[PDB]
Amino acid sequence: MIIERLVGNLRDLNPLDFSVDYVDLEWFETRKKIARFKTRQGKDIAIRLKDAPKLGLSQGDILFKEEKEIIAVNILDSEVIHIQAKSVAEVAKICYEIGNRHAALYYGESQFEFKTPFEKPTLALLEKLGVQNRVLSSKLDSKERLTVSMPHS
Amino acid sequence: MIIERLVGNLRDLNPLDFSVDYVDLEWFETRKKIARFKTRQGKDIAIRLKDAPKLGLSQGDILFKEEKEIIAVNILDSEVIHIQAKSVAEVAKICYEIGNRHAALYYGESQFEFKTPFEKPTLALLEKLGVQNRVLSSKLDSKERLTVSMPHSEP
Ligand SMILES: [Zn+2]
Repeated sequence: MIIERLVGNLRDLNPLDFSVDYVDLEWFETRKKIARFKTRQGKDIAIRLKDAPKLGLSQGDILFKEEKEIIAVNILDSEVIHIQAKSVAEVAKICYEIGNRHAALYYGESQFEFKTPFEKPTLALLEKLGVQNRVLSSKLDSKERLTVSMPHS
Repeated sequence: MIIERLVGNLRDLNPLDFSVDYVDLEWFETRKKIARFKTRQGKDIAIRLKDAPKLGLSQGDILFKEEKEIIAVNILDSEVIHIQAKSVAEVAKICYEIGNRHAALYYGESQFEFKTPFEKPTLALLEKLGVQNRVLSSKLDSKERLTVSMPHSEP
């Protein structure tokens, strides 16, 4: 197929009025800029993305749309620690710490909330900081990722 | 003289009523638990702290007090980038970025101000992120530090 740019995103429309086939990406695969995918319905579709979003493909991103037929990115659920801060200071401590670990971090709905992939040591760290948290199955959406602009590799 | 635990801190009494002699430390020396120092007046003072404060020694921490004589810690000024965030989201962004560089990071007076030692790569990153900052000669006091915990593996 060879898609070089997105068509838009399912958020723009009422999805039920369309028939939608998915490419299932794992949260860690969304920065893929050139790759072959077979869809959920078995269609082979190529990606040579000229200007990919810096952060990755997000839930809903439409790779192909013809008439009522859509092919959209879907992001698979993964085990996640949801973090709930109670102060600006604790927001800073968490983000600094998780930063020092090079672990992925995602904005939640509240600027005191975050999500990060479940790892026993991130869990242990949070417990040591006495930060309210819980483990659950959830979606890490590329548009909510915190950036790393000058990482030491 | 070998010091095993802090007596209090100068904030709790009136230093103007005492002879205070200081041990001068740079911000990056404040986490020593076992160390040898010379005070400003030339006195030798060794520390072996059974139970060091987790954040490091802070401005005014008292090593020794007897009669009207005190030996206290002084943290020297150093060149600091003061950062001024605009929102909690931006505080998260800054701390995570600085975290990934392993730069030291400290709270400022306001809950949206942070301080980080001056380093040119750190300055470039803040300019890249469009963050407000300026470079001042200023104190990084241990009790305001943000720290890094147990063991962290860096593939
Ligand atoms: Zn590192």
